Amino acid sequence: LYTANDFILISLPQNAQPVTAPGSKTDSWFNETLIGGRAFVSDFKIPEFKIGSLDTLIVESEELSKVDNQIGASIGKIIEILQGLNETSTNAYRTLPINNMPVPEYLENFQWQTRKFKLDKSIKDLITLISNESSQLDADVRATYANYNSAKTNLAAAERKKTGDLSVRSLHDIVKPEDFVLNSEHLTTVLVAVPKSLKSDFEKSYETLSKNVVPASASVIAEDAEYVLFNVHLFKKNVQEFTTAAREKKFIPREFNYSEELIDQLKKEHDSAASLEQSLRVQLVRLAKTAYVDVFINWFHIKALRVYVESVLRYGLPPHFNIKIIAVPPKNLSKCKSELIDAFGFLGGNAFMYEPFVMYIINL
Repeated sequence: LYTANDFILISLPQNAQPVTAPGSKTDSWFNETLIGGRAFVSDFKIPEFKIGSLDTLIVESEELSKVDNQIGASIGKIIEILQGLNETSTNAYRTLPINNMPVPEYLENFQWQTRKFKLDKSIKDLITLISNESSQLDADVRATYANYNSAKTNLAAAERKKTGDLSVRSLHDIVKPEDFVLNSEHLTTVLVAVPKSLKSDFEKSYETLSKNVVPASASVIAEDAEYVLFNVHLFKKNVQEFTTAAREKKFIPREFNYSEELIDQLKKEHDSAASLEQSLRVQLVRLAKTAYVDVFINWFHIKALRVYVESVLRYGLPPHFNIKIIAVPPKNLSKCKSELIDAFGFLGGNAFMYEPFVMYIINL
């Protein structure tokens, strides 16, 4: 079960009243009449931004639409990453707290960050500044995610080496130097994975699989559900014959040339891959969480700007607007929207039955 957590940002002229409820006060209508009083409606406070030029409003509206959509896409990705790491949930509660309060509490009290994004800057310059910072945070998250994924690649490769039965699995964490004839110019050791059913066949036959097998040298050094792994000591010059003969008997010789260096480096691969994945996972969780918060705050600063520009374009100046954020109950978004349109769609002109007034839907 997926439970929608949708919000509507709406702006109206200060003196606009719902056509469907003549003689109602607009503010009480929102609380008591809209969808039978079942929405949670809050004031949404927006600064009176510095319009650089009346002529650039339409271009700012277009840019704000683009940036609103871009940051929304970025936040969606960050959330996906956190979900992939079980740092947040899917069907419900798909956010993190903002400023140590739940998203809905943050949204019921939105305040423009006047010390961060100074209100003496034009709309044009605020867009640039907020858009650039948000883009950088997105690039930062993407870079660390790519690095983490690359670490996961090395970890998965190292882990894969220790999987499978004794016919395929790496033997480096199984064998000991005592299992081998080491540092001989003429003698060596072959490891053979033998299907458990053929264990006796091997024990009976190995001493004659080639010339110069050391008699009685075979021992069982490991076993699993399907296989026994034997060592066998024999002359280096006879290893090809032994290997070919063993394979013809359905035994599986396992190439293994024992050295401290080889074993050490194979151990160091797995250890180092695990430590690297661990470190990058922690780095990624921390960065994705801090980025989520800063990006979400920035997203709502962009929405504030967008709502202001649109309200100026659609309702004119001076900027006397009644602005609200609505928490819509699950399964009631389509109805809330239609009730709002019936009540206030006149603002768009009778010919326009795009929303007919300043209204944005945010899917959280």
